Amino acid sequence: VRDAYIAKPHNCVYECARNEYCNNLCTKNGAKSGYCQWSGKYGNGCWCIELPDNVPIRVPGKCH
Ligand SMILES: [Cl-]
Repeated sequence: VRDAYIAKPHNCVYECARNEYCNNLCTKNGAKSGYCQWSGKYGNGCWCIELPDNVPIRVPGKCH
């Protein structure tokens, strides 16, 4: 497991406005939970706590 921004295709974060939406998105994807980060490494986007290692996360580079 790891803590990170889960990615929607293709290498883009999931933009957000509330913690509840991210918590729902993160746990649907196997996380322990999640919240909206407005000023993290990629800026705005859902951040997930203890996401399974196989689920796609945002990595350096481009979002298509
Ligand atoms: Cl890791």
